[PDB]
Amino acid sequence: GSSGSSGMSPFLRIGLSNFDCGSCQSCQGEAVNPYCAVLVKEYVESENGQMYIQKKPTMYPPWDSTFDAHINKGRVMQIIVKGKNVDLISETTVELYSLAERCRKNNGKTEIWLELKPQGRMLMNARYFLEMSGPSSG
Repeated sequence: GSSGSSGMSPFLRIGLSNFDCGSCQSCQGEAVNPYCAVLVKEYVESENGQMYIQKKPTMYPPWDSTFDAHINKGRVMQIIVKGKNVDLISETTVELYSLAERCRKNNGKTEIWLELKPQGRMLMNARYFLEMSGPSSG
């Protein structure tokens, strides 16, 4: 209702749920305990051109839950599904900066369906939020 731009860094709250890895066999009852890796890079350009360095280490968000994300500028997010007896299940590209904008377009939060390749798919619900006090890039 009441907007305001005093000087706070807004953060994004993305939540992943209903992950489908294309079931093939339904004759077993074990827990692989898989986990997705959320890589966070930064936007930077050198004399060579444009590049992306992973300042933040690998992240491990919960399952079927929502996690908080830091917003700076041209930030990106990489979701890679990992597990056991496997080297790579799938991957997908996502924007941390642009996403923050898409949400607003939906008068709050926007619903996007990620497309993991070569196989796999999930729902990405990013919500808009505002902080009270955060760091400042000088």
